[PDB]
Amino acid sequence: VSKLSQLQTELMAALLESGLSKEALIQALGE
Amino acid sequence: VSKLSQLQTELMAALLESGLSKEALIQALGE
Amino acid sequence: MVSKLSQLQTELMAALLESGLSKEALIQALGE
Amino acid sequence: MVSKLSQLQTELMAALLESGLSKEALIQALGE
Repeated sequence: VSKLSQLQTELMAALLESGLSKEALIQALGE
Repeated sequence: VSKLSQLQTELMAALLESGLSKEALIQALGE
Repeated sequence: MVSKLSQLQTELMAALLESGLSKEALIQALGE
Repeated sequence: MVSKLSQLQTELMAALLESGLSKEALIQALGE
């Protein structure tokens, strides 16, 4: 999880910065 | 956005499959 | 034999390539 | 000059490398 957790976290941050919408997030939460 | 949207979507899907938690998602929603 | 981390790496690279990642970027990465 | 897509590509590659992406994986990607 270290490397995995770090990858997930940095990916999420980049995604948000790229403009990932609240709608995408909400959809993700429903999965 | 095509390529960008497609990248975001596929990245999210992979993230979820890797075990991205509800807690991470919720944190993301608060940003 | 394939961990969650490896699988995520694989999928991420695939998505990167599809998005148009260039050979140059790949070359630079190799130089790291 | 750097689009959101390019920037995301850059950050994703950086994160991939940090996670331990191998040279072999990079070689294979180049062969695509």
